[PDB]
Amino acid sequence: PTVYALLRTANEKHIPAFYLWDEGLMQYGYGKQQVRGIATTFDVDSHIDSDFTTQKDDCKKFLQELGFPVPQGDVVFSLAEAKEVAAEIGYPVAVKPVAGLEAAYDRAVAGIPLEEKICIIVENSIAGHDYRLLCVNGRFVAATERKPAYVVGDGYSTIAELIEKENFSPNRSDTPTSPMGKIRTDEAMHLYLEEQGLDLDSVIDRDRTIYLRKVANLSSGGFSIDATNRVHPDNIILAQDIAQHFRLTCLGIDIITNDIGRSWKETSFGIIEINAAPGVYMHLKPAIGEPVDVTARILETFFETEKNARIPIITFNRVSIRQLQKLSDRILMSHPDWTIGAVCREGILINRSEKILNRHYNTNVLNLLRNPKLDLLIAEYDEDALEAEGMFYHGSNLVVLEDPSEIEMILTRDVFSDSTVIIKQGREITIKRKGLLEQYELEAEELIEQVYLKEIGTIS
Amino acid sequence: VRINARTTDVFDIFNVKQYVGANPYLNQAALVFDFAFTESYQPLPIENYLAVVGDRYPRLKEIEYQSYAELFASTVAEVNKLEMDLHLKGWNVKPIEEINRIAIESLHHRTTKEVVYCVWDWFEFITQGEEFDLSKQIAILQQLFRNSVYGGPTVYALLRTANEKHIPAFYLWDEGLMQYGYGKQQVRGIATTFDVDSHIDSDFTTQKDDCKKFLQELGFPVPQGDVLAEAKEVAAEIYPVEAAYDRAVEKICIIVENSIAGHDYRLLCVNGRFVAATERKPAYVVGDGYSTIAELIEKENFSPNRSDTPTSPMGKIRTDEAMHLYLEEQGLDLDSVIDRDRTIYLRKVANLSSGGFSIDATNRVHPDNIILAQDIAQHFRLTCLGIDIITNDIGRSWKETSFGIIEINAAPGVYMHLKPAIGEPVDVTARILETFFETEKNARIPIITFNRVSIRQLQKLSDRILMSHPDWTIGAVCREGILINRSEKILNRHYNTNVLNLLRNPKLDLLIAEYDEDALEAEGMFYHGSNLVVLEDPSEIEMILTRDVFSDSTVIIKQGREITIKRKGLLEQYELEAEELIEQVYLKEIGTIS
Amino acid sequence: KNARIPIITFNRVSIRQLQKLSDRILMSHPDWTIGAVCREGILINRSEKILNRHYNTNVLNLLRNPKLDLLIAEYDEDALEAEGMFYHGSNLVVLEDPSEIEMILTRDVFSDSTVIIKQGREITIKRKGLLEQYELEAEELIEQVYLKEIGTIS
Repeated sequence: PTVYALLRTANEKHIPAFYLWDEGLMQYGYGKQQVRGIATTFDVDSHIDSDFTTQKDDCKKFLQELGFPVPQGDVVFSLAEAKEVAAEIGYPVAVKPVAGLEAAYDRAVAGIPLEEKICIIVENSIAGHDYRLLCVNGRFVAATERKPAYVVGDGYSTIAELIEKENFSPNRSDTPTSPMGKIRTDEAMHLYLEEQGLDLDSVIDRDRTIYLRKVANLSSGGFSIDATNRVHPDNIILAQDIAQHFRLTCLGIDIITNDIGRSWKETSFGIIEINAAPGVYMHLKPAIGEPVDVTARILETFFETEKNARIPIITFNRVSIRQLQKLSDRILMSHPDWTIGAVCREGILINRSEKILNRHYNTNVLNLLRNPKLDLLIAEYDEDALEAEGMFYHGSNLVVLEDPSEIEMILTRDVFSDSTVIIKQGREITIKRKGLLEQYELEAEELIEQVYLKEIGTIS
Repeated sequence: VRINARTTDVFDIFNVKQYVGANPYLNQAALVFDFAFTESYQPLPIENYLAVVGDRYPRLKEIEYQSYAELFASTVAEVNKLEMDLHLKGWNVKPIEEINRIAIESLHHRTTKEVVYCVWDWFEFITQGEEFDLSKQIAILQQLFRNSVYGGPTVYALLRTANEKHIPAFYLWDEGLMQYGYGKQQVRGIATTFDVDSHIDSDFTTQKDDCKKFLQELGFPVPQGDVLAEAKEVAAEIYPVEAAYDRAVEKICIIVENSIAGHDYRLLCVNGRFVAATERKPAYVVGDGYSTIAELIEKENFSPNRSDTPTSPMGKIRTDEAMHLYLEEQGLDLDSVIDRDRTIYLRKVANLSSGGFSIDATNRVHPDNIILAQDIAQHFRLTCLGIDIITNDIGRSWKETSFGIIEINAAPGVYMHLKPAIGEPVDVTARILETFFETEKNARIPIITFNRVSIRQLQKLSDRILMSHPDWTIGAVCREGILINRSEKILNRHYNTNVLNLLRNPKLDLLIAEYDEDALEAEGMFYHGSNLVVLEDPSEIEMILTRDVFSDSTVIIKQGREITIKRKGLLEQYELEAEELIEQVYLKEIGTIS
Repeated sequence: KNARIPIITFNRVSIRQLQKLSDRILMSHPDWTIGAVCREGILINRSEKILNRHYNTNVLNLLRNPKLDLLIAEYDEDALEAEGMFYHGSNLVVLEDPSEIEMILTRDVFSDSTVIIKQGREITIKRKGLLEQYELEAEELIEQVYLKEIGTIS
């Protein structure tokens, strides 16, 4: 769901993109403008910070030192009492637990301690809602409120029958197009239905509404609503301050508060956790509200225009290694600090050196477009290569043809408005440059090298 | 208490305090105490003390000591190095009233406290009793230091290099990292990992087989195996090298069709360049006395296998013989004897822990292998890369010799290249630090220090500065507020943590701070140096702020109506024309544009 | 970007402030020609011209000039309710105690423009997507805030 949105946005902006097997990554730029990543994690994201995000009870102290509103509780390995803290701190109004009065206190399943030792913290931030904030490149972008399911019916109906009737509603029908989904049940529903309702036997007296699960689950018939335009400036500044401290591209923040329209210094406010690789699908296709294009922001972080994602390319249809060495040496005289890559049917060279040629063609060109230091590509595509699989890149800045056949002429189809084309047939030379055409004849004992050695100056 | 202190002891020490950064007594962080006499008994003359303390270290007799306090301070300073040539050398004594206040430079405070206690106990035994065993305590102290946050070979090497290069560095708790800069020019990391290393490359480097496929598809020499039913050279048969195999039986890497060799080498790459290489050699045992058993080995254990000393060629030789089978393949009893027949090798896998050693091989590698390593390096966004190879001979090209690549590691230990058993040392931390910083100039930001100031003056000054550079970020802190540019933030109860929070900010361009007498006496400071100092009615203490300046600095002092300005050690003095504020003095002296 | 020039938008301003602003701009680009229009008069650089009865034709006359390099315009509530703006988008927006209607002046901006809003003693600034907010000193003027933001148009 998130990969395809990035692919569509890239296609709209004319940015290359291709998949790298044996690594499970996607690449966007060609030679040294490249960016590799998967979903919303990219290669510029740091290791230390991403690791530190997952360590709870240490982000809490870090956010508490520079004064930010966080709950007031502590870790527990006694799994016994230490109920002193429940009081050291105000009272256990509803002090909650989890890992990863003093009676239904941890008697509520005791959190079913699942592995060595961890539980409780305060719950003073028992203000009502759940909000998600997204930051890209340290700037506030989009916000969303999470809301769980509800039912509304009467005596004439039963919980299960009404749930089945609503599950057949056209808006909730299960398709990729529909935002919502099929309503499902689980142990949490039964756990929450002990207060006043009955398991599939209650009789709903009037319009009084039920919420079913407490914590919303977007897969199990929960939904979300857009809230981007109703956020106070103070909360925005707080989010920016939090997000400027990490070396990550996208950051997600979970907030619980009473009213999102008033300052955090006037109401009940609480920061729950921070996430490193957030899912951004809920912001693109909300249940009710307007969509926000976040993938455009993500891509504009790296590439301002299409020219910022390409390198110069030269393509032949028949060439030899000695000519390649001559051309590379001539180019290096004006740009001594570049890195040039050349490939043909006889060998592959990287700046006056010889490498090993792969058995399968069309893979050496892929290896040259993955090198993160390349500045210029020189490639050859004869008729057999074009009939086997086709070209690998798109467009070129210089095309040189020497006695082409019927198929090879297709190499002139994909060019820009500023490229140069050279064709030689017998003793006749045809040149197209900036939309202007020229034609003349060579003398005897002449070579085609002298024609393009002077034209090579334009790629600079 | 001193568990042993009892009955009598001439001397007494009390009131220990810890100072971070510059303090009234010493320039660096220090530990401070107060020394006195009990006066109940008369201590021995200095003649006896000296010679006894003048033995273990001849450097003590170099300088005169005068009173007892200087002798005690010098003794503590010399013992503090723990016989490891640490860069800690600093002490000071000041006589106040009848007492003497002594401060000594420290990096780990607990270690220095223990050193002081031990020296006091040694001193007190020079009369009553007359005996001591310092060697039993020094080992304990060394282990305690090595088990600390600051204790570590790579960590301390980086600390020493930073101190030599004059680069600030301090430890960040909560997170648990180390920082080497101020504001925008900063870098954080632990050991050899840094914050500019990619999250994807590190995870990829641990996949083993996928790295093998990736390296193979670029034309590199790697083993050709594939990763029981059939599956045992069904068609895995090339140069084959079943009951024995099954009883002998890492993740099913079946494998080694192509070649094999003996010698294992490790290459280290920093910032896509080649620096240093090392050969690993296992333990061997020989010499004429007959049944080596644990003998020629615990005689070998005699001249430098001084495992105990943390500075020694190599440790000791221990067994856990699991390679007994190995030797059993060669055929000998654990216990029988031989003479001058070969070398024998206790462990097949060279484990530098139990007896294996390291040999320098930097200046005898073929340039072709250097090119190959550099080409492999420049495909990941890491800063330090380690490559393991198996070669028949490292001195020739890899095309004409058997060669192989087995492992690539992202966080290599660089201790081997610093302290080789045989060969010359090679410095690797200097390259690491030169990767990020070039001089000491580009690791610091402009800092302004005040003596007493309020919020409104700070806002006026920050606005005045912003009129010149509109895009900067400016941080200001005082006794009742903290500001970024023009906005207000929350103030922490512990005063010194606010400066830390401001220095952790990755966008700061300029710092403005104020230190009064109470804060300066409680905890010294957090930063070192200044670019502009302003004093208004300074006290006796609140002038030590002039000791830490650079050659190009500006100092302004206002004493009564008199004003004094010092620029590059040029003094100009004036008197106030009338009742005027000091802000007019420095509002026109903003010359940090450079 | 080859078909546009920089534009600055106010909602209330006088001829005394326009001359100071243009004079400040001319110190770094001595050879430019700048045009400013408001309800009290119309200026080219430092000189005075004739003002038309129909307000929206002055902007057209300025945009037809074959030498202009920068435009400064004011659009209050009555002008917006009469016929609407004449150009599209702006690079810098200044608002001082705006109404309900005038807030729409912040709707059509680019991704690197600057917006300044003043309400009472409160100043709010948005710059390159980053927000900032603070308070004045009960004696300062708005001119001290935007005089240092003119570096972006350059």
